[PDB]
Amino acid sequence: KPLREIPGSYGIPFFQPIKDRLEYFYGTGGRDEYFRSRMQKYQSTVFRANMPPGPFVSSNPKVIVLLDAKSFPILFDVSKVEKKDLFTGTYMPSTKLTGGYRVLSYLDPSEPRHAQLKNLLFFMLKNSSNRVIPQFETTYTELFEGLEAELAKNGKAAFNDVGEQAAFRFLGRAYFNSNPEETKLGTSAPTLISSWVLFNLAPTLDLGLPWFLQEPLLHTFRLPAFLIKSTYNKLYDYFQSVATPVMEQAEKLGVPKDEAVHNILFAVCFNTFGGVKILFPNTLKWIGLAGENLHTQLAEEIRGAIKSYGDGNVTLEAIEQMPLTKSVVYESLRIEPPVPPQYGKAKSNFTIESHDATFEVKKGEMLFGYQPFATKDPKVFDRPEEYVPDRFVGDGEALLKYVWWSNGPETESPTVENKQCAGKDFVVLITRLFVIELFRRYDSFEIELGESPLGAAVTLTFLKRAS
Ligand code: HEM
Repeated sequence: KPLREIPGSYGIPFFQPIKDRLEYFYGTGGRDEYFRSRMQKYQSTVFRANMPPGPFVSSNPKVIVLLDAKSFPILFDVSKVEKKDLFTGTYMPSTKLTGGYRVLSYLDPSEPRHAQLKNLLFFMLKNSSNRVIPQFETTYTELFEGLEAELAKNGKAAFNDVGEQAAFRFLGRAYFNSNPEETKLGTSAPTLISSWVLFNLAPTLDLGLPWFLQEPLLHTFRLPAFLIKSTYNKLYDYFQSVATPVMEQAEKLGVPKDEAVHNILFAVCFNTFGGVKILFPNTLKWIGLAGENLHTQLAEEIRGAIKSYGDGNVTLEAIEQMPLTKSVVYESLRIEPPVPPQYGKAKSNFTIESHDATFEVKKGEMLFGYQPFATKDPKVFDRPEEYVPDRFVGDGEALLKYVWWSNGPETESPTVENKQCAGKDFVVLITRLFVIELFRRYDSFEIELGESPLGAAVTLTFLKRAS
């Protein structure tokens, strides 16, 4: 792995980053092709490039792109990369969109608030551990029934929307033992959230609209924050009134209730809901396309495990007896990371290596990793583009080191020192719970795919119940 200069060019200072983003958003093949073509052009998995949003929302679009399993890990090393205000890349949404505060996700570990706020969330998680499984069953059973009816009535049932409502209803129940639907919020939370998220991420979001529409009004200037305050406040009122026990733990940690509510709202709506809104449909899709053989093997493992080690109910002890289910969730997180982009700013001069070279990174340079390419490295995973259910079973566990959906090796856990997802254990558990409730109720099912900015819109067409 001989030392080499990083290939790639940032081009003319204002012209290039705009041209590059047009390619990124409208070029044939999408952002995937954007990265694959440069890879081919430079015969390298590491190269220089501009990234959106460009020219007005961002004052520095320059980055070093990482696409292989060997160089990517640098993004985890907080001793070498700073993780300040780069949660969303080369720009940061306005803090007016977050109560005037810089919430946890944007804080570098060297910031006192990072440890405080993260500990606050660890509290919120731990403090709900006994509601997770019970509330999940209740919430998702509701969802499934609803889907069965809709299906029985129209032959087809869209999953996304109603799944989002379930996700949010589930979170209020688990996190705060509250049903958001039994409040002013009704079933509109998924809509209020998406709306608020649009304002934050518009600069880098592809809504599938014509460039002559997206460029002038989504990709050049930040959207006026005052327009979304009405919406934001509705969410704020909910959390402020139902997160009392967490808000108090905050003050004990040294954080005012105000700043607590804003951070809580963010973690639940942005971090959690945002990730689940994507993770679940994707998991449902991969499973659905796996075939009947897998459906039977899963239904079989899960039911037997529940009955033999759960005594009729779902319990941690039982989940531990479902090796295929565990692998199935891990494969879904590997093949299609819910949140693909991770950034890191070099705190000093150091070197990194890809599979065939070494590169010098100079202090201040922005490192960027497109996870989907990194976790599909053929030199790590055989048949990387295929969904292999038992990939992580038995000896497969030796690879968990490479599943990076949480912005860290799956084998590691979030700490106040690192920037790994604070709810890592929670999402893996609730995802396993999703698969579980799915195969207790059904033996098999079929789906059809649509198109959207979430990747794939899933629609259920058949539901063979257990009975
Ligand atoms: C499947 C759903 C989820 C996915 C895919 C996901 C993904 C991620 C990723 C990729 C990061 C790293 C961002 C970066 O610095 O570049 C992150 C950070 C974080 N996530 Fe999640 N997350 C999920 C659910 C949750 C949940 C449910 C919580 C709630 C407690 C949570 C809390 C956090 C926090 C607090 C951070 C920042 C931690 C820090 O500042 O060190 N996440 N998440």
